[PDB]
Amino acid sequence: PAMGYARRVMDGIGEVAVTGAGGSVTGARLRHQVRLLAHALTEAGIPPGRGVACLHANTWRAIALRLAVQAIGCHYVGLRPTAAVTEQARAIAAADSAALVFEPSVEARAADLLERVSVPVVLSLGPTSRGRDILAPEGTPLRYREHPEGIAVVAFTPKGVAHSSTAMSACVDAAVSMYGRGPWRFLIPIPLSDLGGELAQCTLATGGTVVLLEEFQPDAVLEAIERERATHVFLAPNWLYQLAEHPALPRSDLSSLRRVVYGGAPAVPSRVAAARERMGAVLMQNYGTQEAAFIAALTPDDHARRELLTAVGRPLPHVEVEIRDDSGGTLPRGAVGEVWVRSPMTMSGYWRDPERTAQVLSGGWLRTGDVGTFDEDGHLHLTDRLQDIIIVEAYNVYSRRVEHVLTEHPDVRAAAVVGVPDPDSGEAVCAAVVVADGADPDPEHLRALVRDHLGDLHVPRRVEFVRSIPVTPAGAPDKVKVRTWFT
Ligand SMILES: Nc1ncnc2c1ncn2[C@@H]1O[C@H](COP(=O)(O)O)[C@@H](O)[C@H]1O
Ligand SMILES: CC(=O)c1nc(C(=O)O)cc2c1[nH]c1ccccc12
Repeated sequence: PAMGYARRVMDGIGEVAVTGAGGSVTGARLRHQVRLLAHALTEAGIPPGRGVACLHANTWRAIALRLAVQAIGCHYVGLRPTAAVTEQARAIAAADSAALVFEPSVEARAADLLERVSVPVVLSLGPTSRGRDILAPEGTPLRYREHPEGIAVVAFTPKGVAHSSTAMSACVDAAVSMYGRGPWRFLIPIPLSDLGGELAQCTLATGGTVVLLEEFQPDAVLEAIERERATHVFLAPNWLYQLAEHPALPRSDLSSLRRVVYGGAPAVPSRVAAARERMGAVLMQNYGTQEAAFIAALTPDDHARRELLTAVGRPLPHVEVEIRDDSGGTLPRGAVGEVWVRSPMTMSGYWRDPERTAQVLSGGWLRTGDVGTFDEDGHLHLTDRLQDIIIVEAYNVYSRRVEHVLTEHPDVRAAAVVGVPDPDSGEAVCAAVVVADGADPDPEHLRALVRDHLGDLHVPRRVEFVRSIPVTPAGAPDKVKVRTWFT
């Protein structure tokens, strides 16, 4: 039964559920808020099959809102803060949203959205101009309903990834396997609209406490870990580096930390290495996709082998991984090919688009869109996203391999390598490179470094020094923006 997930989370909630800016929130108080928000969403006439789009910041009420939406047998649709109004609006429509719930603090964006798409019901967590306040019940208990098709979440890329309640329950099990037994004091500075939100549920479910920050500032995270004696934190890779390289870090007390988790985007091995030294044996990397959820983790002990700094780790329990050719046949250990995944955590499919779902799923296996290989010890190494491979006359140049080499140089902090088409080379390799502090390395040294380590075909023809590598909304390297610089 689909309602089993929301109950699992609800059943877990301990003494203190959330801490943040304004102090603490007891389990009691959080439970209450779920019941309340649940009743209110039910009353507003939102039916089970349909989606509840949610626009909010990282607030404790937003944790309750998700859980309520899911308990009343609807699918949660977290509108990403960094997404454009046009992308967000497409999401509300395509997810079959019966409602837009929003926080007063983002009424501007709510208004903007409503001028672009129409939604039966419009509610808000507090008094607002453009919507009906929901925070306005007896000894009323939480009254669950079942989603017709068992969907807990729909989350967008522009496809809507539909995740089952079963899958989200499996993620709790995964979380425990990666992060330890509870309770956790888990610091979440990433948006609750996506993975942050699932981490919060995993945290509650295991009887721990969520610690919220609105955005990421290195000092803030450092104070928070010490003040709240946090055990866990999830950072984007860039944030890891900022935190590890911060001057206060050795002055600070982070003895509470059992896990500093990072992932979501490819990591810079040398910068990771540095973090593993500066922070303790607490570093853990996580690899997932929107479609696959969790796939693999690299443990703190894995981080103490330099060989493994180019890896994502061993697959998690119940996660089967296969490396495959263009044909579709299984390759041996050490071979490079497409990463395919079978697991309990994989998507059900792309919402109301089986055309696209079918080019991605095949026999229970999910094509992640990544390319990689396994080592002697069974750690997966990603050589590239499929889009990002550079082909030259029947040879694959994996852009991430070139970046690793470039970035090993002491004067290079970051690198994005792309192809542009060339009649005489097939594609010509190009590198945007971010230089250290106030260094001035020699393009030719970098070219040479690449040539010594990989070979002639890998050596970037052009090398542009840039102040930073542009990111996507999601915070991944925008290698399409970079491709354009060199055309
Ligand atoms: N730990 C990691 N190392 C390398 N790439 C990663 C990691 N975690 C996530 N990713 C990338 O994020 C991609 C998908 O992100 P998304 O488009 O948001 O699903 C994956 O296909 C990976 O290439
Ligand atoms: C494990 C991880 O870092 C991760 N990454 C992504 C990504 O999009 O890059 C997505 C997910 C990740 N973990 C998840 C768990 C449940 C659902 C989705 C995800």
